[PDB]
Amino acid sequence: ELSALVPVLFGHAAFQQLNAGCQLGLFELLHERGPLSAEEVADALRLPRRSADILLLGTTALGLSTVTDGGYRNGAPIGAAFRDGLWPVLRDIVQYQDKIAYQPAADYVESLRTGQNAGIRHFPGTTRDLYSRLAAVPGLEELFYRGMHAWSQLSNPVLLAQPDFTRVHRVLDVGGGDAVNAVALARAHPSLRVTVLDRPGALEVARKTIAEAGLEERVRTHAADIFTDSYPAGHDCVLFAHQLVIWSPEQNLTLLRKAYDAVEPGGRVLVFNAFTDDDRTGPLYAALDNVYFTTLPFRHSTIHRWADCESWLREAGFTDVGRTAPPGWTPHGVVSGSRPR
Amino acid sequence: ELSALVPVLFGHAAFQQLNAGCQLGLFELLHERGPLSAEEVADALRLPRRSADILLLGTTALGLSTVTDGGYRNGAPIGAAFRDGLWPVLRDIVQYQDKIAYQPAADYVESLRTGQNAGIRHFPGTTRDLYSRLAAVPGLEELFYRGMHAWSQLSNPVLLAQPDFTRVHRVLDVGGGDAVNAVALARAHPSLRVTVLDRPGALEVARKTIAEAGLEERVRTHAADIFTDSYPAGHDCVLFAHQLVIWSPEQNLTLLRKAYDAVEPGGRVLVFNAFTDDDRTGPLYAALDNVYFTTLPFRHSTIHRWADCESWLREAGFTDVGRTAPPGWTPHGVVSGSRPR
Repeated sequence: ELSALVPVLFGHAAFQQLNAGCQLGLFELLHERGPLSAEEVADALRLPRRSADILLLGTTALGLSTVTDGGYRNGAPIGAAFRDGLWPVLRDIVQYQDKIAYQPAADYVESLRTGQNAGIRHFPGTTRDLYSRLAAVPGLEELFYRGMHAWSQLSNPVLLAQPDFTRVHRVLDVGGGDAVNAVALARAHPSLRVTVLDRPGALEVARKTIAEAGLEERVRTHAADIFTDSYPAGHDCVLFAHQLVIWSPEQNLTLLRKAYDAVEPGGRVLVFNAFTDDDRTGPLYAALDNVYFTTLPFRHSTIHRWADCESWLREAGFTDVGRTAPPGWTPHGVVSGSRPR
Repeated sequence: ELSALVPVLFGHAAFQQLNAGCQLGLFELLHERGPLSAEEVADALRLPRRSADILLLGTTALGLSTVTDGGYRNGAPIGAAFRDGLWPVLRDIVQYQDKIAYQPAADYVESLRTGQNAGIRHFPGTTRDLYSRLAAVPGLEELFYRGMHAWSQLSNPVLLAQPDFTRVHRVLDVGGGDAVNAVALARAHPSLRVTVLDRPGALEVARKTIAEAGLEERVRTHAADIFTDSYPAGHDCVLFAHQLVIWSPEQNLTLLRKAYDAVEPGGRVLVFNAFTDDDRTGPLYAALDNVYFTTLPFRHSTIHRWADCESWLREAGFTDVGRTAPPGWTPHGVVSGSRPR
């Protein structure tokens, strides 16, 4: 019936239950101190009993907590987040939704209409990019980067698990930025060598990320503009991590053809980012995440379908083009291809 | 796994998909014009194609719309809302969540802490009730009442379906206000007679609601304060519709004992409102609806469990105490009892 409307019609409230449990330390409480009674919870969090009962009904109905014989535990998802070392990441991301995303999401309608970021009315400035606007509010700059680091840390396992890194030798990371993915990649695969190709400005951060990891031997940098300049030869594999999502389809063909001439015959290209399902029915994560991308940043980020991306690789001349859609909950994956010999 | 986090972590966005489809007329469009292609939708709504694709992915992932061979229909829930004549009610309620509830919900945390309505910071005033604060913003007064009328219209069927109204003769509606429930009740049950017991102020609205329906014969009014004054005798059944939810448990016992002395032996008391499940695990509607009740109004509304209410009826001397929990999606029901002979 209409029951499916409930988590949507009250969706903003559903979020607030998670937001609250995070800010008031409920989930951490239930993690450290096992089963606790409503009254024990109410005490530990210094909340009016009425308030605690309400919060606990919220969190329990959502499956964020369970209640057995008067005692409250974390539910399956929150339980798992702790077990897998994800809690600080999940807490930080929820804090991001609270302080950055929540209020501007109310400008989705106007953003869809005007095709611009209508939500930026909540962050007055004269400049034309999100962080500068955010930096005008004390606290938000720091949170913005903490959030971005958290989001990345949610996805980066699926990149490292990609089987191609146990067969390629020299990887060219296009727009590799702060080398964090490059370092991680190099640690997980010791014989592998990685070149971070990016703008001079970003590479100063990259040489420090590389240095701290003491990987100055296997992880090099190469100053270039990924569009105008040409790519260094002798690379076995070309990687675009979160690159193809801000460019026009034709601009993506330019980059991929650049990957094709640069990579060695037999070589691989790997496109790693978030993908929409080909039938455009999901996945829900991507679908709901677009509200942020539609409402806040000035630059339009697009999540292309797997099939879209597969098509570009073929237009650029790659063969053995296919996809790697591994579980689980995030919509991140890899589209891949080879240059022939 | 963590998949259950998605509709919660992005819950505010999930709401925005419904909000958008309502404001831009998508669901009405898909209702009137059958299956439409993304491009046809994009055209009719005057949206950038990018915008329409995003909205449609949102709505389709949520099950609000379905897509078959390039053509979009309304999904099961939205389909049903139209079929059952509920669309204007659902549209109005969604408009309520958009303009009144959404932004203050971000003050849930502070509301739980302070036990007061922290969300009212968004509606500056010197007075101490919600509507006055809302009336200071042009448009909101009118929307507030339109919303309230819509919410009521969602629940009032479950009251009328209550079997007791085919066996009682004279009903005393305690705090019956604008007689809308009294009129409806009288129309659906022609032999029934109804007395609206309320404050003189409310009864002036009630005599007009009664008059328009030309039911001045079967629907009377009786000026009283439900706490200090006494109740008129000769009534077969005493009704509290949405009454027990703003009072302290002891204040509810006072009202119910008043119901007991006033009702005739053999008579019924009917408590009709929204109920929390006894195990406090739901229902989700009630659980998420509390964010509004915690953040905006100055008066604390409580949704008591069925068992709580059943207990009060017993403390007031009623027998044959039980509950009527009929489907479907709203948490509204009836707790009932009899005075013995």
